[PDB]
Amino acid sequence: GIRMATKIDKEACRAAYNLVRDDGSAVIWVTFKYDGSTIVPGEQGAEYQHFIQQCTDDVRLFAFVRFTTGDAMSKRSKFALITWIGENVSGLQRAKTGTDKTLVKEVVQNFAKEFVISDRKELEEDFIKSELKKAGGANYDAQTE
Repeated sequence: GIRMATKIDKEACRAAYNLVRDDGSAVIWVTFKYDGSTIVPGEQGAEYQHFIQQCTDDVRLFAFVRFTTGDAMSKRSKFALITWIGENVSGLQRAKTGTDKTLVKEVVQNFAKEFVISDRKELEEDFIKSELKKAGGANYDAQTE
């Protein structure tokens, strides 16, 4: 039947993870694809304009992106596990995604939070910055200097 005996290609996914993890890697975004019963590496890049193009219709995709946030007297950086699920994909597939987030999360343990997107307007990095600030944390105080 269908038993919970799924996997991840930790070494192939670690390869792209290792790059995106570095603040000096020109590659800032990677995608994680699926095969047989495992998560696998996908495309990679440095510019998010091409990310927009790559979001397809019914296929469910995941991404790992290095994202700079956290405001202090020193830089901070994060990673955002993104899940693409269009409105066309039936819930039976979303059920896999719902029990597969744990799998890719075992690779992507080096992260800050995850995000879920289904529309191009929802995919745009501009409001995602402030959304990641809200979901991140904030402060507004400036004295004792």
